[PDB]
Amino acid sequence: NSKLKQDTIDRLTTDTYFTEKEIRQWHKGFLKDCPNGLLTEQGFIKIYKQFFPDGDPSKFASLVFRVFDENNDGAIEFEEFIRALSITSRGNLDEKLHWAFRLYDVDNDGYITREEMYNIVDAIYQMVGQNTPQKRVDKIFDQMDKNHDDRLTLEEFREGSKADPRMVQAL
Amino acid sequence: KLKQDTIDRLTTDTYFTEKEIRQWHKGFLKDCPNGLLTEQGFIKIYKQFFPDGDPSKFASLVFRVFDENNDGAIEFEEFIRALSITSRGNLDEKLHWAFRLYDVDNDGYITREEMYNIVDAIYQMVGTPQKRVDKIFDQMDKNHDDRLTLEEFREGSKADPRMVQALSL
Ligand SMILES: [Ca+2]
Ligand SMILES: [Ca+2]
Ligand SMILES: [Ca+2]
Ligand SMILES: [Ca+2]
Ligand SMILES: [Ca+2]
Ligand SMILES: [Ca+2]
Repeated sequence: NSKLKQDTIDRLTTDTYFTEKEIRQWHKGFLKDCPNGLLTEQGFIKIYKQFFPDGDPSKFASLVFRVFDENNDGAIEFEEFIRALSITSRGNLDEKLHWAFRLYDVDNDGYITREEMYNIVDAIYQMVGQNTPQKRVDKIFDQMDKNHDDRLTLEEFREGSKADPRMVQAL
Repeated sequence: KLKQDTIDRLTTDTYFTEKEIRQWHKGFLKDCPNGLLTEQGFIKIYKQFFPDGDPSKFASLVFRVFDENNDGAIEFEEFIRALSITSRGNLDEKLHWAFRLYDVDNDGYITREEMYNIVDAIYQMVGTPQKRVDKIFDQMDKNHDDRLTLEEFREGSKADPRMVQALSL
């Protein structure tokens, strides 16, 4: 059933930054675009092509699709689409870096490895054209990997990702 | 002067860690022996970020929102609470802070002159100008009374990010 149910709205308004009025209007758009209520991977990548016309965004969009597809059934339902957008577009910085941690930790083992990291950084370079991804990976691990075990925990990744505020740096 | 008393209120109310708070305190004291950051000291900070311009006007407006107690100085606790919001807050929290920045007389409404003043201050730091503002202002201005409530400013900003972003600096 493709109808937005009230029980979906109640969990969404409880967990997300959106109001019911926003959810119901977003839902009419989502339905227009996705008549059976399911956003597919091809459809998702197509959105990334719109945002990034002059690279190949497909690798990165596939990685993001999998994080949006929380129940791993190969589709993004509406509730999934909204939960993800709430965090990324209205979340505080910790909520966003936690979502981003899930993006990198592709096997969900609780760590970002050097390989998982190279893979994201390579996907982003493919999405926008212009020294190597390998050098960026070494640099991130140099600052962020405090116990030198070639992996990043959520705390290391989140705290490393969090810059000192510009004003603090200035002092 | 780091009352552990203070660190607790700070970790409880901000997105900062004890570690972070204790470290940055050291930087604060080095800069302001007093424990008190003055307005012209604050301006110097922005001048590091924006060397081409004159940042005095923007920094002054910002300075007043940091200085929650209206006593003319930014104490460490004021400094970290303002920073927690602008550097780590959610969209609503940032939007509320931007509203205090735009609302220069703190009357709970933003006027069109108030918006001109902040945009002009940005142009001075960073660099027709009214009309642009006049149009955004006019879109946000839902019941058309020529003043923006917070609600009007928030929702207006979920469509018109440019005013808040500008605050970003
Ligand atoms: Ca799914
Ligand atoms: Ca992993
Ligand atoms: Ca590690
Ligand atoms: Ca004060
Ligand atoms: Ca006002
Ligand atoms: Ca109005």
